[PDB]
Amino acid sequence: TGQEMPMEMADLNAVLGEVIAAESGYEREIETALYPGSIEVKMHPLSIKRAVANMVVNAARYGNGWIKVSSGTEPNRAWFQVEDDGPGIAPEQRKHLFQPFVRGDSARTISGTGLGLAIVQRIVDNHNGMLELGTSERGGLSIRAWLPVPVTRAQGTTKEG
Ligand SMILES: Nc1ncnc2c1ncn2[C@@H]1O[C@H](COP(=O)(O)OP(=O)(O)NP(=O)(O)O)[C@@H](O)[C@H]1O
Repeated sequence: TGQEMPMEMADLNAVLGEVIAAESGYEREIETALYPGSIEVKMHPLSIKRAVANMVVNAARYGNGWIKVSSGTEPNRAWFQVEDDGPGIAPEQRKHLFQPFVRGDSARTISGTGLGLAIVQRIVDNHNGMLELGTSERGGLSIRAWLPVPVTRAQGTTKEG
């Protein structure tokens, strides 16, 4: 009990630093490398917090060679990416990785009734930024999540001549 306003203005380096101190308790070889300055995106520190955790849970339990949590940003668009060692995505699964949008006139559902815990997807989906997956030779997988910032005022230096 105590108010509950979600999706608001939050720093991406501030939310990741919270999940870092939480996921860094015993061998969670998490290499932190956030934008050394100050990010700023209106997001939900909750959903995002869970989005970074469930991401390392796959490299910590099965994986155990190296985990990496980094965050960057740009003018009118900040984002954060992760990296972990392991086998990487499969050759066939790369095509069926919880991809949204379908194309067909029939689904042919045989079974699979229960709950729908698609965490992570609704996260970047509730922000409206981006979500992509990459892998270097199925050896160095890295996640690319984006979070667009609300209108701002950043021009930079520009001489007239
Ligand atoms: N670090 C990763 N991040 C995102 N996708 C990954 C990663 N490593 C592998 N993948 C691919 O996505 C799947 C792993 O994460 P995820 O998509 O959550 O699993 P899932 O098979 O869809 N559900 P489950 O594995 O039962 O928890 C694998 O089947 C790979 O094809």
